[PDB]
Amino acid sequence: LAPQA
Amino acid sequence: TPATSKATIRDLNDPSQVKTLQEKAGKGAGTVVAVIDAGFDKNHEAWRLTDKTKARYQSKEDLEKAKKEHGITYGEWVNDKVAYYHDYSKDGKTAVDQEHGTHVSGILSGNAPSETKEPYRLEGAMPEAQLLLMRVEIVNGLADYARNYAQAIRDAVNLGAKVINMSFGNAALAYANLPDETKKAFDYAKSKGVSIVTSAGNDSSFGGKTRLPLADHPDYGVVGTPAAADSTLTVASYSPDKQLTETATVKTDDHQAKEMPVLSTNRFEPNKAYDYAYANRGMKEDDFKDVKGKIALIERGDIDFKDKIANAKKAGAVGVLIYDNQDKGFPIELPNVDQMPAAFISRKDGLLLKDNSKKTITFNATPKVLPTASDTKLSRFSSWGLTADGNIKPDIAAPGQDILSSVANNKYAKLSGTSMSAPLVAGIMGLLQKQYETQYPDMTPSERLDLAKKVLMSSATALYDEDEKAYFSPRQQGAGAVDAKKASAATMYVTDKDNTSSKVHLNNVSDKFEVTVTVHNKSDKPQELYYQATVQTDKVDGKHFALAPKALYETSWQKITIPANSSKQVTVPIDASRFSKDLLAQMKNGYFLEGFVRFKQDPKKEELMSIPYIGFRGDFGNLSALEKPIYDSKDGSSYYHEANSDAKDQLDGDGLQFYALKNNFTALTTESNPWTIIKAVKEGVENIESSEITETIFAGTFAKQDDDSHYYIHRHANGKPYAAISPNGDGNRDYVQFQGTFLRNAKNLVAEVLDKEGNVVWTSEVTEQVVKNYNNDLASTLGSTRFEKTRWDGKDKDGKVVVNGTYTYRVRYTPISSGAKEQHTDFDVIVDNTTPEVATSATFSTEDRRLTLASKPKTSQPIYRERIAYTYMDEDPTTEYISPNEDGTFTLPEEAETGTVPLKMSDFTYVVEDMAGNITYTPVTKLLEG
Ligand SMILES: [Ca+2]
Ligand code: NA
Repeated sequence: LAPQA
Repeated sequence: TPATSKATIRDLNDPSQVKTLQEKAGKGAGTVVAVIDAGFDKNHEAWRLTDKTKARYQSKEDLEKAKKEHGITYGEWVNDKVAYYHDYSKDGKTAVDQEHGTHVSGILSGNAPSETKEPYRLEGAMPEAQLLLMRVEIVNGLADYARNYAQAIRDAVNLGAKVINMSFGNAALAYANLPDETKKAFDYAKSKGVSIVTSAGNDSSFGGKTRLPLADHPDYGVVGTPAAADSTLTVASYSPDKQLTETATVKTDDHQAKEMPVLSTNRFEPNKAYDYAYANRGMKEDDFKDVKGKIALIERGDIDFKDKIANAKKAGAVGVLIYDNQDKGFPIELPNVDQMPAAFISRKDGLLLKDNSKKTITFNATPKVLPTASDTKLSRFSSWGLTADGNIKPDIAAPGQDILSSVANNKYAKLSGTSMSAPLVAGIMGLLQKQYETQYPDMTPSERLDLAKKVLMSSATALYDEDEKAYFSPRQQGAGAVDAKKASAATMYVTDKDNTSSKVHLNNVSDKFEVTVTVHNKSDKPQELYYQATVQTDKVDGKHFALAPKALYETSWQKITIPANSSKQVTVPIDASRFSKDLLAQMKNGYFLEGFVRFKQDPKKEELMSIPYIGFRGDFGNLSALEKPIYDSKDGSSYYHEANSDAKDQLDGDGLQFYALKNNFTALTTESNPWTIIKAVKEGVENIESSEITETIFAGTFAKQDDDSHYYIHRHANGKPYAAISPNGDGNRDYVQFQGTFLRNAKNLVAEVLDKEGNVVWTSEVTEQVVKNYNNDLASTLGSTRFEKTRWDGKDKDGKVVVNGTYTYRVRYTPISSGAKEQHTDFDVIVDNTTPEVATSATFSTEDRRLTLASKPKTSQPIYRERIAYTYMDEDPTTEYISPNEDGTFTLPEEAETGTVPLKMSDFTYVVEDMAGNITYTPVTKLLEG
């Protein structure tokens, strides 16, 4: 869900 | 000393002003609310009532009586707070996740006691209501999923729920495709005055959170179902300008103590003075030179967070501070890498720490309310409208960044998402419905619900983008940010001309149009208001929508007096003709003309009401649903596929990839089958022996005779791709199959073949529902879709192979929009089954190892490859190829490096292939002995 980068 | 009484989170941070509404309408005692989600911790300390004697269900016996009344023979009482639990998806093999549903439920109705380990008590919006907890999860398809939560809705209504929160959804799905049972459940809830609140979704726009959609393609909404149902209240996520946050403290050069927000994964030691060191973006080991024993301070960018965190641990860091590379960004929850403490901070705070002298930082144990780096700003992840059918969603916005609530195993955590926004609005809706039972007692429940939704949307505050100097688009924020104080105080609301909703849909517009709204006054005295409309569109950066608003102009303030207990219409003329040239230069297929009609008691006072309007300057229903074929791209690129600039015609196939994240574009697929595998299936080899494999490739692509591991597009003189099949059952270029990158949803996708003489010779089975390719990610959807129903094997209606010639492979599909014309994309496909006529005799020259053929090959389609293979055993079986010399002969070698192994004459095979895949293979021995 959250940005990985 | 009496027992310690802790403050609640809302006592310190209440961005939506829930306390004002609670002062008017209570905290939920005697009321029941329902949460439909994926799983719950039913034993959480947050599930408690202050006075169970006021509850609707005082015991398991009261609940079973209600069940018997409605014929419900499943589900159970749990405790005084959780009056009902049922799992509607028990046939699922996967384990139950309890985090997300517990978190949502805590926002709606958590009621943690002062005995909690937390510094501040979680007290949800309706902390004294009882909960019905309903588990639903996908098990056997999306239709069955909808049938299951339709039953949960109906059970919730019949067990007395006043509001139902659904913090889940599936992106881009159309309302019309829901089962009738599901549509009837929504209507049943509305007929009983039961509110249903849905999350907008966390899918940003078409392309996802790492991309911007293309300015040529304005229908970039990704809101799905259940949110797309008109009767629900769909909630987007934004960040307020302040938030209760954990903090860290640093001594600066000219401000002594300086507190900054941190968002931590795992735990730093509170009140411990850590040292830190700058480590660039954490990409090289040299970055972590002075990091041993300290906190690595790392800038966002280039590599993944988990990579930066692991690299810091490798160099002996005790923790990680990662600061944003965006200005006014949002806190991002960092991944847990082997328990490593890691905190995210803003760019301003990161740059401050970088240039700070005393590089020592201390984490504080008590959270406090600090300004947010983002200021008031809509969440980047929040799903944009419009719905598949083109209706206006979301409806409203609520805080959804880093919300602290209950999770599994009696714990608490912060989470971001529209799933956190929705239960806050659900709680506000429930309390406003309670207020209206006293304020409007002669209405029915359904009339009170309809009023509450209109007041919530009207009284919501249109959020303003300070950087762009315009209001955030209604397709992103709906009717504004919810405000429980304004909503509780409201005696007026505003709707469209037909009194159906607090939003105005204008469908297609020209540059001149009118916005008509009705102002409803429910008070005993006449009221005078000033109104004005904003006129705005999308901001555009180069070829992309910026996902930001562009102000065009605002109308002049006008006046209206609404008599008591009555309503009046007003009409605002809009004329954007002077902008059309510049806007059409940016958005050539049309653009939205949208805004808000804003109402005030006096032009210098604060906004009292606001209603959004949306129109499309163009023909929205007939926007192209399909991205043009990759073959028609000048630079070789597409939305999800970047080309090799030094080779724009290169187009490699699937290869040995496991996932299909590469090559997502519109094209035709086929298969390449080497001659060795064709032979092994003629002879009957069980499990294949050879070094070559069958590969899925794109039609119209061909390797070079001097193999280099790449395929390339070939085209006719006119420019179309050279697509050709040889339907002879050998698996080499036998078929074509449609692969599509859909920019919009579509229905009734079907492939047909035309003989270019005026007849349809074949028609595929129909694919009824097509969903837009709104991302290119395994966690959501891939950037293109392969449609197996469109596979054409070269046969006709009756089942006979069609004759040699060129045909039209036609793919038809229709957009979801009402009255949309059918669209289609055509491919020229050659059929040719003519076997190559190769030479049957050959003489060999022992002097120079040159093999002379008796005749040159004869093929119907142009020659693809003339080669001589040789298979040798290398460390147990490789196969390489030889190209013909310029005089026609082939030079055969005597060995082959691996070591070095000799080559017998029995190892060579003459292989001839045409551009349709027709192939002949003959051992060179049979050529010599003949
Ligand atoms: Ca074939
Ligand atoms: Na509003």
